[PDB]
Amino acid sequence: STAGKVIKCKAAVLWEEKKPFSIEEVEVAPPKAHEVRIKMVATGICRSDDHVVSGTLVTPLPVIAGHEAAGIVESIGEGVTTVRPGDKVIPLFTPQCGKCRVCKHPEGNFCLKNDLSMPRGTMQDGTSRFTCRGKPIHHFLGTSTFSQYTVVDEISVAKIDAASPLEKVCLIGCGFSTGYGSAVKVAKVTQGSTCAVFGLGGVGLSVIMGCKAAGAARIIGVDINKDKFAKAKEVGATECVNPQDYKKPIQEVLTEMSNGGVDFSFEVIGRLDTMVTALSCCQEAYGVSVIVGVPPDSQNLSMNPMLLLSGRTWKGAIFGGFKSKDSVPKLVADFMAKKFALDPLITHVLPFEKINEGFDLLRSGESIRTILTF
Amino acid sequence: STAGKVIKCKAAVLWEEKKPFSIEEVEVAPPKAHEVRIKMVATGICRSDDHVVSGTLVTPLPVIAGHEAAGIVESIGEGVTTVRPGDKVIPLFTPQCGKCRVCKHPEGNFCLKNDLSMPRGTMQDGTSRFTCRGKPIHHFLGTSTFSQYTVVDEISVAKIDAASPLEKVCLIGCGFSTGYGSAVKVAKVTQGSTCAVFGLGGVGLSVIMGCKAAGAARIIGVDINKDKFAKAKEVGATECVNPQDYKKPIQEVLTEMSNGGVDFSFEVIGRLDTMVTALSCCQEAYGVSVIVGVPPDSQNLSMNPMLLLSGRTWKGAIFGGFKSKDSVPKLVADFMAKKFALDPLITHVLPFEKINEGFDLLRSGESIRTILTF
Ligand SMILES: Nc1ncnc2c1ncn2[C@@H]1O[C@H](COP(=O)(O)OP(=O)(O)OC[C@H]2O[C@@H](O)[C@H](O)[C@@H]2O)[C@@H](O)[C@H]1O
Ligand SMILES: Nc1ncnc2c1ncn2[C@@H]1O[C@H](COP(=O)(O)OP(=O)(O)OC[C@H]2O[C@@H](O)[C@H](O)[C@@H]2O)[C@@H](O)[C@H]1O
Ligand SMILES: [Zn+2]
Ligand SMILES: [Zn+2]
Ligand SMILES: [Zn+2]
Ligand SMILES: [Zn+2]
Repeated sequence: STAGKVIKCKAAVLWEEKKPFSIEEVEVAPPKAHEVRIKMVATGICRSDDHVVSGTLVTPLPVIAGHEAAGIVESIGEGVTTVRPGDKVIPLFTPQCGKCRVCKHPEGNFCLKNDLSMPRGTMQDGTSRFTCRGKPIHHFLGTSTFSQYTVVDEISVAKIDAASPLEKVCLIGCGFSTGYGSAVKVAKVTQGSTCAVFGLGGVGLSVIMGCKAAGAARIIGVDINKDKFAKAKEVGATECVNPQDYKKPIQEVLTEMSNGGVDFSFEVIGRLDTMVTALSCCQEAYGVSVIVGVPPDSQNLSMNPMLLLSGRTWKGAIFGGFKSKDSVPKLVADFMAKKFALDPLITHVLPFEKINEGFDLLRSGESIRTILTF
Repeated sequence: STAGKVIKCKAAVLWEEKKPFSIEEVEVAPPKAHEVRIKMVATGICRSDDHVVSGTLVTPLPVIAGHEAAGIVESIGEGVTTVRPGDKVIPLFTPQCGKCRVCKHPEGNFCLKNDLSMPRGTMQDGTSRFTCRGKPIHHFLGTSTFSQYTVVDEISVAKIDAASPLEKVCLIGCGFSTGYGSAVKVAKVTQGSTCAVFGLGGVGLSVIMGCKAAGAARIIGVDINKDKFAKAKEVGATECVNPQDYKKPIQEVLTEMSNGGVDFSFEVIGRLDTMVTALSCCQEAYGVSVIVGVPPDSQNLSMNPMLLLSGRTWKGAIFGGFKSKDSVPKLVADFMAKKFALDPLITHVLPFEKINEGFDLLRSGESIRTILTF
């Protein structure tokens, strides 16, 4: 029907920092070589999208944001082989080009073609496929999922099982994989181990599920909001601790409770102080602490390097350490085989045109995850 | 001859902080159960011994310091099985009790019976075996090797090959193993990789040798003293860089030279700023930076956690990550089989009674390592 033609559809456009998203009629050019055009079925609202709004995550404006989605391939440009029209897909904010020294490395996943480091707001060829009233609109992280239709480079899209439910599995595009991979791929949580998870929003819940899939014996959820504990326990936390209940510092409580420190700690709040507390509460000799997110305007933290010298390991990663194009389809296969449950993460579902309401829910802390549906 | 009796010999005693060592006549009690008395053959002067002098490394005084040595077993207390009189040995400042949760762990080596964390200056049973004119003298790290004879717990001593030359292999007790293990056990340097080593004193040379044994392709030595480069190249550095030669920051030079950052960086200066530079110069996606020493009075460092979020790993360790009682005898076997060379590390050899001269050489930077011989 619409292959090789411009498509007019609606998108949420951010014209300037600190303003609401405007629903606009936009033109979406046909995909050029190695590009795929996708019809969006559902998209998650993530913190990172809010950082674009606030000017924290610097990216050229005006922009169509959104990076956590699923959809259906509408058409493919010249020389696309990995996907076909009608295939279900997940766009990847971390590409997997397969060629660079990161993609060749057994451990790396932060592909050198990413648009995160020095953002240009373009496709890989350096132009945009979006216009609004003749004016070009930037892409975001080579995904731009706040549009009924989007164009993405083939290196940034993963084919998933034909029978997948898209309203759930869009979370595999960011929040779930980030948390789950942090435990299963970055930390390599072992059977029988003790884990502590600082922050019980969506990504901390996903870390907990990863710790549980890896066979942790004890998983201690830490959060200053007691309302988060009920869901943390439902997905696998064996205990929950609220640092405001104590007279002593939380790392001293966690070191007492785990008889000398936890095997794996995970920082998923994004706060400087809690990064350092998380490192300290892991066992001095062989503890691993993983930093799951960092706000993109963070200052320096302050840390005594003696924490590392006994044998601790501090690490970070993007997208849970997963090589994106390889892993996403296998995570979706595991969901289809019922190995984990995404529904506890989904607290609100809104139609796309209520995007600004979605962001309010995110800003206020009522939501674990809001999904927008098209 | 002297088994089961007190032995009168000479030791170097530190009576107060910031004063020279006094050579004193001391009494060395016979070993009680699971203790070994050793006749010292040679002992290294290490930085850590100077930190005791300066009051940086807090330990009870008066004390017999020294922890890097080799010697010959003079007698064994009740229930010692791992060693016999006449066996060549290396005392271990990191014990290996075999029982605790660290010794049971495949990765840990900082045994919970160490005397480094909360120092008591005693044997494991809580008393001393040294007196000077009726006054008790503390032990240091359960070793105290600045004495013609010392008593150490069996968990702190390793039996080595009978044919070993003790004047060389005493370095296996601290400096060499720390550097070499940092590359071979903590970083797990891989074949073909690029490594950067900040600091080309004794331990940095040992890191270089570890990188070379592991098959690194390029090993970049970094040091502000150009006189260190000649030996760094002799043991395996492929290139040497002096940061004072440049107008730009060293991590930017190292990132240019290695086409996007090194695989493994090692900080072996002990300085805060250079810890952070070392982390930054490793590849963002899969780089590993290892902190080899920390001065025991270090302040906090200041660091942007964004360095970790792309995929870098920061780690530290004591004694090169090696389980001490298992590893020392195999390192000595490798020396005996000619797999590495300790002689480039040994720049000065002094008789024990010139200990204060040894420390001057260490304080001035003339020495790579001074060995004291008895
Ligand atoms: N000092 C604190 N100690 C413990 N918990 C805290 C503290 N301050 C805030 N929190 C809790 O941290 C949690 C933050 O959760 P969300 O804001 O829902 O965030 P989520 O989508 O999970 O991710 C937050 C962001 O931080 C990054 O580490 C992570 O990758 C993500 O980008 C909340 O449950 C909040 O109560
Ligand atoms: N800013 C700098 N940049 C690079 N090199 C430096 C700098 N400042 C000092 N150095 C160099 O660092 C080296 C320190 O070497 P030594 O003092 O001989 O120390 P060594 O016995 O090898 O160990 C020093 C201590 O630091 C710890 O990391 C290590 O484990 C040991 O405890 C010297 O070669 C010195 O020139
Ligand atoms: Zn790549
Ligand atoms: Zn996200
Ligand atoms: Zn032990
Ligand atoms: Zn030492």
